Amino acid sequence: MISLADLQRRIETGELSPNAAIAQSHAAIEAREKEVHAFVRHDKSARAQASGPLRGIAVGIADIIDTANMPTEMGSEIYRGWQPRSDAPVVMMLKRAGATIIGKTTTTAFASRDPTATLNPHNTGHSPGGSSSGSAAAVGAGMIPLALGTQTGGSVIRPAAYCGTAAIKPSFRMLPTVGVKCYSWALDTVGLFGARAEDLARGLLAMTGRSEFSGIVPAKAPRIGVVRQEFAGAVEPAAEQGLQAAIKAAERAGASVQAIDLPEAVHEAWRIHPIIQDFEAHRALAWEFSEHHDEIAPMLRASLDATVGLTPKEYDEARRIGRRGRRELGEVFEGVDVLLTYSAPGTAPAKALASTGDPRYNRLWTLMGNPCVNVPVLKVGGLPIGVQVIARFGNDAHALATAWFLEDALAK
Amino acid sequence: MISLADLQRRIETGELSPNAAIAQSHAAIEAREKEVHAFVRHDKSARAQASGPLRGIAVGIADIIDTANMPTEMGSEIYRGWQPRSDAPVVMMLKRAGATIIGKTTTTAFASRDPTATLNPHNTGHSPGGSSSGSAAAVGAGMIPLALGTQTGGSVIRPAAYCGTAAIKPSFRMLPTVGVKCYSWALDTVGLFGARAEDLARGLLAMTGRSEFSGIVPAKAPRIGVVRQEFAGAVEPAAEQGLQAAIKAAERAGASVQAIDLPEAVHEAWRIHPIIQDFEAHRALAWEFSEHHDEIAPMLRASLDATVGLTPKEYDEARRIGRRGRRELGEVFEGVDVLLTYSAPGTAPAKALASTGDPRYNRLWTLMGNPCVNVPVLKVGGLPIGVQVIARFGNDAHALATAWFLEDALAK
Repeated sequence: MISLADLQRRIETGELSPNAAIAQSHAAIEAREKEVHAFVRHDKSARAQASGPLRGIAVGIADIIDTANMPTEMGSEIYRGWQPRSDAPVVMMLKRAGATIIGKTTTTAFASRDPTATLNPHNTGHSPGGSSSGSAAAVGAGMIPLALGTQTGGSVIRPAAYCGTAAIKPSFRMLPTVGVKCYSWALDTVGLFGARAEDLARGLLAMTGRSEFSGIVPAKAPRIGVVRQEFAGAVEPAAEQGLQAAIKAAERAGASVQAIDLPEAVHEAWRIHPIIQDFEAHRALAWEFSEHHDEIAPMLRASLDATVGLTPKEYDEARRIGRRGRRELGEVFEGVDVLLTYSAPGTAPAKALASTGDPRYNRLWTLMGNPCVNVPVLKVGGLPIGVQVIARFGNDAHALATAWFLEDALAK
Repeated sequence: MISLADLQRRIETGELSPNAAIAQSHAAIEAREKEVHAFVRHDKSARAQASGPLRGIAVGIADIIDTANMPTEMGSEIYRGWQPRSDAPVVMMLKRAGATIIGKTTTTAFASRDPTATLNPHNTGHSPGGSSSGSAAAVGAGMIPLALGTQTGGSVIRPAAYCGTAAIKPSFRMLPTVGVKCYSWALDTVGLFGARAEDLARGLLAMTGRSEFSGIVPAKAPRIGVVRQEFAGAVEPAAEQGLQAAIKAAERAGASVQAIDLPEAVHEAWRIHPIIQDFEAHRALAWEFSEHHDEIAPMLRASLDATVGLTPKEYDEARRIGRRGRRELGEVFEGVDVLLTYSAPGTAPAKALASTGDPRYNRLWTLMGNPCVNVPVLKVGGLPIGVQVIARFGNDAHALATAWFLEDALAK
């Protein structure tokens, strides 16, 4: 994969020119796009900017995020050929930093369950995950150094784990969702894909300009709390194998690891994730549901058809439970620096299954808002397996530092 | 002015038909548009829908709110002829309930301070206020029974007070802001204009389907707390005349009224509103600021230029102060049912002043998120003056009930 931090350092000392770096990505995309299909639109004439921390850095954008110079089709036939007037704030954050928007990456229709045609870089017979399938696949295949994705029902952490890339879903709202096609305003969050934790750090620093992302270095003797999210049921063998491998590597690196239970209130928040999601989606996608019902991707269409009756009453109740979860979850971070858990149920599903994978081990954290980071651990049958680092809300930097720590630990 | 509730009743019983109701607004609009200039575009072909509680109800929409059959120009030349593909969720809430979208009403550029050409129905030589100038004036001119507006730096309460109409800014996030051009995601809220509180109630019931808005009736002996927002400086005499008139009417009507001082924290929250507004506006309008800078209306453009230096640190600090303010404000409501305060600095400013009026007495509440309702009180020199009823967050229904009680109280 291409390292953003690496390119940065070389472009900074003058070893690599921005134009050469951008030409690099175009070639890397050309070399695998025909077999992976991660791009809805590759702008072959996209060029490097002459200044800024991200000059020479190519970035792929999940297609529910507005771009002014390229179409934003939402991964749906309903928005075929649709062209937004402006670039979404998140795209402008990259551009203002000198980045090059190299193209739009595939996304599941409206960021839901319906599979795209993108294939897993490690085995074209498997799913790259969702909802931001293209961004994960593109980074995993070494096409681009960075990519923006989104999440609602799940997290960028799952497709990242499937494709073996690093990724982070920042604290809720840190990255604006303006210009990001709404599925659920309570959940919708923007995330980043990269080669390693360090690349995510540099990427967020340039985008937000927040000092918390400046000077990040691997953590030391982290206090890790292992949670297996029992409420979501047992994971597949491959996933557990990856968790055990990560714990062992971390311990051998000086980290204190302990198994922890998640408070009952937190278990409840996980349960009502669907209520919040679907109730809000009915309002957010009202025009689509009313005017273009049969044009909505099958799986998403069905989920909506089945939740038309959700009441404002049970919705308010769900949010109430959600908040109680956030409070008590915070309490869990009074005795630990970061949590360590599964990134997915296991290895990426075969495409034949027509599934982007179950988001059950990702949904809670997206609802709570905590920053999560995927750390590739091992591979089973050639398919990547990862684990995710989760820190207290607003502690994004610490999440990245511990993830960086885990990476070095796994490298031994 | 036209009463939504009135229209509902008459149409329900059969006294009036939906087609006739709509025809009347088309006529009303045609009768004074050349005098008021409230509509960006009037869809003369709009007809009544067949079923629904709002069948026969013509509704005007502030032009930063997406509509799929009419342009959405954001009150800016940058978006001239811009045509969204979808209707915003709030527009869908209306359509689904059977309403008729009769047109788009003028809005200050990006819902900021730049004056539109719209004039005050009570006095063409005066401003109708902002940011939703057209919605307020159109309702004030008796063109339509309902209109949607937005608020960021102020509140629909101010233009409503300027034009002598009722209005409510529901609890933050009750009405989705998807498809509503973002100015500040922490403040952006949708509101309603109508003849009286009852009209707003029925309007919200139909839009949200929330039972709290069903069967609302005037409150009895409400516990009112009077706040004069001294942190906002001196108010104009006409404004105090109205507040006093309201207080006297309320007392005569059986309400218990006491003067109270808001906590320092609340004064602080009011102070940092601009910080949250402007820091976010730079992210929310990045594309416009970077690519079409000189095209941004003068006043907004100036407010942005002077704030390019706002840092994420002071922004975070500003939001800290905001939260404290909300926490301590809620405590105030343990003594009274609602708060009563000024809706504006005084009577509507002359158009010659090139100002939509100072939002200083509105901004605090929009940031806190509490539901606010405007209650017309009297007129000085022919210009309307109102007061606003504010309730605990989530207590929209009681704010309306209390506003209704006040209306009857003033009616003597």
